[PDB]
Parts: sequence; structure tokens; C-alpha cells
Amino acid sequence: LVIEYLMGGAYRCNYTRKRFRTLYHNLNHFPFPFHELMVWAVLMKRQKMALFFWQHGEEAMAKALVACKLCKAMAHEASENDMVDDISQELNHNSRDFGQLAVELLDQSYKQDEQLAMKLLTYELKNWSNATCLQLAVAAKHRDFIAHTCSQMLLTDMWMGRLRMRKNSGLKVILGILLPPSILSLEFKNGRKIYEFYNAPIVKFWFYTLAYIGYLMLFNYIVLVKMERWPSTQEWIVISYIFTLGIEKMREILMSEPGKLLQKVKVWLQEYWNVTDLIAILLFSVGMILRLQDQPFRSDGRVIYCVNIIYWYIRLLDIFGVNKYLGPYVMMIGKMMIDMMYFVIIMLVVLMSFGVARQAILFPNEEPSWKLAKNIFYMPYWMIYGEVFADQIDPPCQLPPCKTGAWIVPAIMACYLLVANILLVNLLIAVFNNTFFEVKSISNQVWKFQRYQLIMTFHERPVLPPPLIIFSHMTMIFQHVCRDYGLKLFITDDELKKVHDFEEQCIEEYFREKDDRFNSSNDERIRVTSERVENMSMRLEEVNEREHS
Amino acid sequence: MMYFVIIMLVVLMSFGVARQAILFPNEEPSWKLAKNIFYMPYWMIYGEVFADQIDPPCQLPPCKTGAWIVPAIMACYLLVANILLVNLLIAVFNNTFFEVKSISNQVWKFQRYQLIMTFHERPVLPPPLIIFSHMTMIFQHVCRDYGLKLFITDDELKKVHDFEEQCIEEYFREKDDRFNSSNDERIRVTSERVENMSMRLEEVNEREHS
Ligand SMILES: CCCCCCCC(=O)OC[C@H](COP(=O)(O)O[C@@H]1[C@H](O)[C@H](O)[C@@H](OP(=O)(O)O)[C@H](OP(=O)(O)O)[C@H]1O)OC(=O)CCCCCCC
Ligand SMILES: COCC(CCO[C@H]1CC[C@@]2(C)C(=CC[C@H]3[C@@H]4C[C@@H]5O[C@]6(CC[C@@H](C)CO6)[C@@H](C)[C@@H]5[C@@]4(C)CC[C@@H]32)C1)COC
Ligand SMILES: COCC(CCO[C@H]1CC[C@@]2(C)C(=CC[C@H]3[C@@H]4C[C@@H]5O[C@]6(CC[C@@H](C)CO6)[C@@H](C)[C@@H]5[C@@]4(C)CC[C@@H]32)C1)COC
Ligand code: NA
Repeated sequence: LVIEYLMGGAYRCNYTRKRFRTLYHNLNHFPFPFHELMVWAVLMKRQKMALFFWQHGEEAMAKALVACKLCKAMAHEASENDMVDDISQELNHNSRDFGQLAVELLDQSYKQDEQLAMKLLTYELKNWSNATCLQLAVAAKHRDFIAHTCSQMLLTDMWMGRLRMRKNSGLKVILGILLPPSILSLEFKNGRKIYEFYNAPIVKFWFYTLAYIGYLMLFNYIVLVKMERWPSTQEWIVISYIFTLGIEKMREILMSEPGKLLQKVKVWLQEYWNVTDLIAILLFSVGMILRLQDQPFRSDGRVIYCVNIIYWYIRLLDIFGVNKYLGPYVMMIGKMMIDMMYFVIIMLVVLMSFGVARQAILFPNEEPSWKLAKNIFYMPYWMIYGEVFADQIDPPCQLPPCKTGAWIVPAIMACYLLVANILLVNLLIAVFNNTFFEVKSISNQVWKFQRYQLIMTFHERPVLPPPLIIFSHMTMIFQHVCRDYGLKLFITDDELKKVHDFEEQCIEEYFREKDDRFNSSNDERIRVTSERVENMSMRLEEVNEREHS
Repeated sequence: MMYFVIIMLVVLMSFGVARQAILFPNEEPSWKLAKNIFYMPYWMIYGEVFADQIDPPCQLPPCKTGAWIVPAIMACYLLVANILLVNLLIAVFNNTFFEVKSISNQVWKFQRYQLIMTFHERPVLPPPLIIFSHMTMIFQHVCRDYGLKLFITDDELKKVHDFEEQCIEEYFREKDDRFNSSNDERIRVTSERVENMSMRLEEVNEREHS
């Protein structure tokens, strides 16, 4: 029970199975003893014993990943119940050590044989609640494991589905999705070719992208062109798209992993795209409600549409995030935005000061009105972006008399422009420049980690795009009254034994290489030479002092 | 720059569509709507931010519904395009300059050979007068001392061969002498000799006879 609580919601340890429950309720040996000994050493926080038990037996990498997850969960539980706060550091160090061991073992296995390395990451683990190494590594939030070359190659092979399209893809997928006769000219891995072509994640992604582009074009057409009292066909298509997308979001929030409905919404509202999509759908619904009414309400609904189109235009960054070079740039923008806000507060302060000074100096006969609130922000803000217009600030003053102190406005403006356009923007450039390498590397690692989540969330979605997704939901109603690949890879006993022997060979070679590399370092050689020289000097002094003559 | 201009184009299209749809709600479907999105939002960021043609000052025609959103959308758009993306592009150009410079220098030095060789074959007359050279090639149609190679006699060839043998011998000797004087090799040899000496001394001490 405590193992199942530590691991996750979907995990099911062998102890709580009904076979072991019936075998224990009337109170035999274990097939793999070192699994239970390793779990015992991990739970009771005995690091040396756990490291000794790790290198004996089979399924070494799965054991390392399970140990890393258990240590991370134990550290999280320890730094919650007001503990001594030093147990958490030791548990985190143990988790990091186990993760590093898993990464090094994967590196050795990939270096020795590539196909067997990819084989080792996919086969179903019978002793570990029917999970793969990828699922354990993802559930442990191990960014250095997914970002490895072998994991990325495996993710690419799962993303491409049964097709190959190795040298040049993308265009062929679009041709297939637009020209169904062109499907037959594509090679497949070892009537049925249509089903295997359309069930790949990548063709689902391109179908969804084409549907989104079409919906966006319809939205642009319906907001650009004059609208009548009742909606046109393009507006009906847009409304249908929004409604079906909302239905799909509800279906996703209902079929989530947690069993509690209140827990499902709380875990769904974690990504910012989900909450922003919910807000946008509610806003579009409000605008559509106000649209089908009299003239002022219709105008307000149209303005709601024109505001809402901005978000759906921005949401193209999610589509762009698939590309290898347009995802890290988006994340880099996401962090530099926080830096920009921190540096824009000061610009706002200086702008407010200059605007209030100029407005107070120039116009001393203004009644209290809200126009004074915009005369401060408007023109001092457009000034710095390339609209420095004389005679609009410090006007020439047949000629009306000059206001008292009107000569000070250009003196203030010169210093304001010098501060805003030469000091703060250059300092912001320096800040963006000197904090780019860390942000780039972190963004690359995070994107390579989230590739797995993208692949799974496209492998789970129905094959039809959101404008046609209603037909797929009707099918799910018919199936309501009624994984060979994509996640795992089942095998026989002989292939399992071959994989086990390969893994034992890999771990043995890894330990032997580590020992041979440690024993040949300069520091070890110097230490051993010093000790032997000291002992030899003592022996030689004893020999010289003790002679028969 | 193209990889970074895709995003600028997305944001520009968004702002242009929003402003054009807000301001003018009585436009027939015409191709003029296709350029009203790209034209002015593109000239705005290069120094045409004129504050009288984005939010018109409106004897006075009535104010269009929601015409106060255009300045806010434009302020956010200018802040994104002129402060965030261009500075990030500057950072990208700055932090990927050394590798590009070194690779370009190496590639130019390599292509110098092709540049030199392609002028050693072209006819001496320039393209406006190259017709005369082609006529000459017609006359020569019915009919490399230097520039590429350098033919030499047997004694010069033997001198070059002896020089090359001396060079390769000196190279191998220098490589071996440099390897044998490294710190790692000295430490390894000293450790092995110390181990053997310790074993020998223990065997000598165990070989007492009195
Ligand atoms: C208007 C905006 C619409 C949304 C924009 C569409 C969204 C968008 O911009 O990216 C989508 C698409 C995703 O496909 P993705 O990148 O995953 O697939 C790549 C493709 O297979 C390349 O041929 C591979 O070689 P290369 O390394 O590249 O040399 C590349 O490397 P590898 O993994 O096989 O080793 C593959 O990653 O990215 C494109 O490649 C553009 C293909 C042409 C797309 C044509 C678009 C019409
Ligand atoms: C001059 O008078 C023209 C008239 C013929 C009228 O035909 C119209 C048919 C719709 C059409 C082609 C027209 C104007 C706006 C056009 C929109 C601009 C939008 O821009 C795009 C811009 C970029 C896209 C990313 C978004 O959408 C289109 C969805 C959109 C777009 C191309 C939809 C198509 C619209 C012309 C002459 O006949 C006698
Ligand atoms: C159009 O005619 C208006 C009239 C109602 C008149 O009420 C007035 C009450 C004072 C009030 C709210 C008004 C105009 C200037 C307003 C100032 C602008 C300043 O800005 C702020 C700007 C930002 C702050 C950081 C600094 O101060 C305020 C201290 C300041 C401020 C909000 C104080 C409040 C002033 C309107 C209509 O009657 C139906
Ligand atoms: Na300028």
C-alpha cells in the first residue's frame, strides 16, 4: 500500500494483488529476491545496501528508475510533516544518484547496441505494474533520460507511426491528407493501409492543423466583412467549431487519470493553455449571446468577436511548438517577457513623471475630467517609439502668449528621451544578452522532455478534427453500451531472456569500465605511489639498521 | 532572421485584423481588406507610428463602438515587437557569432582555390567582347607548364623525396619524444617501477640468512 501511494495513481504493486493476498492471508519464496531487497533498502534509507543490491539480478534500469521515483516521493513526503529537514537533502541526493545511474546505464546500452537499447526501453515489465522504462522515467520527471539520443529516436519512431518518411516528410503527409489516392504510394512497416495511415499521430496532427487554419480563416472572414442580423454560414461554422472544441475539452476533463471529479478539474487546470482556452470559449459564448440581439448588443458582440480573434491568432504558437527550432524560441520569449516586465515598470514610472509635468506646465486651466488621465500616458508613450513631434510638445507661443515656464518642457523632454531610449533599453539589451545561454539550454531540455507528452496527447485524440469531432463522439456513444504498440511492446520468453542477458552484460561492462577508469587516474596513481614509497622507505631503513655486521 | 520574422508576422496579422475589424464595421468583401492588415501595422514598427491614423480623433463624426481598444492593442503590439522580439534577435545574433565567423573564414579560405582556378580557364576577353574569343575557339576546333602543376627533373624529384623522408622521420621522432616526456607517462612509469621495486625489496628482506 505504501509503495502504491508513493509511486502514483496508476501503479499497482504485486503485494496487493489478489494472488499474493490469498497467499498471505493464510499466514514460500520469491522468484526475484533482489527486487524486494532493493525496495526494502530504498524504503528504509540504506544507500550503500541499495547500491549493492542494484547491481545484482535482472531489470537493472527499471530498478534504478523505480528507486529514483521512490526517493523523490519520500523526500517530498519528508519535507511536509515538519521533519528535521536534513532527511530531505539526503533523500534528494539518493534520488539524484539513482537517476544518474539509470542515465549512465542507458548510455552504455545505447553505445553497445542501438536496436537492443530501444528494445530495452519498450518491453512491458511484468514485475513493475505493467509499465515501461519510458513511463517510469516520465513519471519521475527525469529530464536527462528523455533528452538522451536513444529516447528521442524512440519518440520519433513512435511519432511517425507505421510509415517511414525518414528522409523528407511533412509535404507527403499533407499530400496524403488532401489526396487520398496518394496514400497508396507510401511505404509501410511490417484496405488496411488506409487505417494504418490515418491512425498515426503525425497525420492526426496535420489534420488538426489544417482544421485550425480553416477555422482561423473563417474567423477572419466573418469579423472583417460586414455582418447582418442573422449569422452567415461562415459564422455558423465558427460557432460549431467553438462548441465542438468545448465538448472535446469536457470529454478530456471527464476521462482524466484521477478517479475523483473534483480532482480531475484541478489537475486539468494546470497547463496555462487549458485555462486560457476555457476563458476564451466562455468569452466567445458571451459574445455570441450578445450578438443575436438589437443593434447596440449586436455591436458589443461584434467587438467581443474582434477582441477574441487575437487569442486564436496567438494560439498558433502551440502549432509552431512542434518544430525543432520554433519551440525553444517560444519558451525563450516566455522568460524574456518576465524580464521585460521587470524592466518596463521603471519606464512606466519615468513616463508618468514626464507626462504629468508637461501636462501641468502647459495647461493650467483644466477642469477635473477623465481626459487628464489619458493625457499623461498617451503622448509620452507614443513619443519614445518614433513620434517625437515638436509643436505638439512645447508649441510655438497673432501668436498666443506663452504659458509661464513653457521653456522647461523641452528641457524635461531631452532628459526623458535620453533616459528612456539610451539607458534603459540598452540595459535591457545587455540583460537579454548576458542571460541567454542558460535560458537556451533549459528551453531545449524542456522541449525535448515535453515531446513525449505531445506524442501521447496526439496518440490519444480521436482521428477526426474538431469541426468533425461530433461524429467521433457519436461513435463513443455506440461503444459506451458495448495497446499493441504506441506505448509498450510485448514479447515472448526467449526475447525477454535475450534482453536480460544483454542488460547484464551492459551493467557488468559499465562497472568494469568505471573501475578501470578510476584506477588509471593521476590522483590514484600518485596516492598509491606515495603510500608504496613510504612503506618502502620504512622497510629499507629497517633493513639498513638491522645487519649482522 | 526568417525564423524570427515568422512570429513578428503572426503578431502583426493579429493586431491588423483586430484594428481593422474594430474601426470599420461596414466594409463590403473586397481585396482592399487583404492589404489593410499588412500595410500599416508593418510601416508602424519602422517609424510611422502616427497617432492620428490608428485611433481617429472622433461637426465630429460619431465614435465607433469599442474604439478605445485600438490604442491599448497597439501599445501591447509595439511593446512586444519593438522591445522583446528584436532584442531577442539581437541576443541570438550576438551569442552565435564566433562559430559562424570561424566557419565562414575556413570556407572562404577553401573556396579561394576554386575562385583562382575558375579564372585560369575563362577566355581573356570580358563578356561584352567574349564573342571574339568564341570565334577563335571555332578556328581552334578544326585544328599546363604552370597554373596547376610544376614539372621537375629526376634529380630535383630525388631531392624532394629525401627532404620528405627527413621531414616524416623528424615528425615521428618529435612525436615520440613529446609523448615520452608528458606528466601522465612519467607518473605511470614511476608507479610501475615503484611497485616492482617494492616487491623486489620485500623479497630481499624475506631472504635474510642471519
Ligand atoms: C501558416 C502557419 C501554419 C502552421 C505551420 C506548420 C507548423 C510548423 O511550422 O512545423 C510543422 C512541421 C513539423 O514537422 P517535423 O519538424 O516534426 O518533421 C521534420 C521533417 O520530417 C523533416 O523532413 C526532418 O528533417 P530536417 O531536420 O527538418 O531537415 C526533421 O528532422 P527529423 O526529426 O526527421 O530528424 C523533422 O523534425 O515542421 C516542419 O518541419 C515544416 C515542414 C513543412 C511544413 C509546411 C507548412 C505548409
Ligand atoms: C474588389 O472587389 C472584389 C469583387 C469580388 C469579391 O470577392 C471577394 C471574395 C472573398 C474574399 C476573397 C474577398 C475579399 C476579402 C478576402 C479575405 C481576406 C482574408 O484574408 C485572409 C487574409 C490572410 C489569411 C491568413 C486570413 O484571411 C482571408 C480568410 C481572407 C480572405 C482572403 C477571404 C477571402 C475574402 C473578395 C469583384 O467582383 C466584381
Ligand atoms: C468627464 O467629466 C468628468 C465628470 C466627473 C468628474 O469627476 C472627477 C473626480 C476626480 C478625478 C477622478 C477626475 C478626473 C482626474 C482624475 C486624476 C487623474 C489622476 O491620475 C491619477 C493618475 C494615475 C495615478 C498614479 C496618479 O493620479 C489620479 C490621483 C488622479 C486622479 C485619478 C484623481 C482623480 C481625478 C474626474 C463627469 O461627471 C459625470
Ligand atoms: Na526610430
